[PDB]
Amino acid sequence: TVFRQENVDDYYDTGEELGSGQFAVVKKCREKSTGLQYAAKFIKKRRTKSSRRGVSREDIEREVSILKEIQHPNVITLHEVYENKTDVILILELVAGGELFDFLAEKESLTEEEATEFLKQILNGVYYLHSLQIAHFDLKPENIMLLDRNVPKPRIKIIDFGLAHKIDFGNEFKNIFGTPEFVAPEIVNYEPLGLEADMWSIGVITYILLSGASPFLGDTKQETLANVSAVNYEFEDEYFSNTSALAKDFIRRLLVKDPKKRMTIQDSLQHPWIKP
Ligand SMILES: CN1CCN(c2cc(-c3ccncc3)c(Cl)nn2)CC1
Repeated sequence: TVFRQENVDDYYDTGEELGSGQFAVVKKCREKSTGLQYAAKFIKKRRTKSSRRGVSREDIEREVSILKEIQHPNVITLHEVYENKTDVILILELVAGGELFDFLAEKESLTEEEATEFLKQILNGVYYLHSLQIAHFDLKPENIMLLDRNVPKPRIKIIDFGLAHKIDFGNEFKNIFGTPEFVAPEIVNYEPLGLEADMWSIGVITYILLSGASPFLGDTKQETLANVSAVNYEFEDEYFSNTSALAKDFIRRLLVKDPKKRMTIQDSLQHPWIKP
């Protein structure tokens, strides 16, 4: 598939940088014809078929295909796509309230109500994706963005579909691997992957939201991965002494090694800690 090859600077003005990644940079932009603002994500293309730098065209096309299908309050949307010889440029919805990660750093930890306010939205977004057989594969606080961080109950959107895949056969067996602290055991062990991997990540996010601590974090990436595979985590009393047993129950049913025994997104929405 081919994208718009006109110079993006002919249609948009760019501003402040909103994010920087291994092969991507995000800049705030404004469309000249409407005055509306967006987030422009510049993704570096591979220069040769046998290169490790840049993103393969197959990977870029997959991300765009997935982004073009989604429209939900809790997920980012795609406005337009441009490309030149160096980059593919995604013009995405602007989410200007910052990362959930940064919001958490400001509060240290959240009350159960504050945590479930965010979690309900994350679950709603993931329910939408899973309904479409889309696995995100990179859920973490840095990939959750608030629309406005200065309101009592912030609205959030899931971003960064760079690792997302359609799961048409129940599982996929590809080169997929995200951030060590949030990946499921099946990712660590290079086993077939499905929608269940996202549910594990949600369990990790929940633990962090309630305690301010990462459940499997080791001193090195390899130690973290080994901890994940062994399901080496516990609820430290210092952090969870006043956390309800039902919150712990929710987490416990997500941080399960066997994906077939882990709660599904539908199960999580009906769990007594979440169900209103
Ligand atoms: C893991 N990080 C990668 C770099 N980040 C980001 C942030 C954004 C974004 C989207 C909408 N509004 C503002 C920013 C985008 Cl589009 N890509 N990566 C932040 C998360």
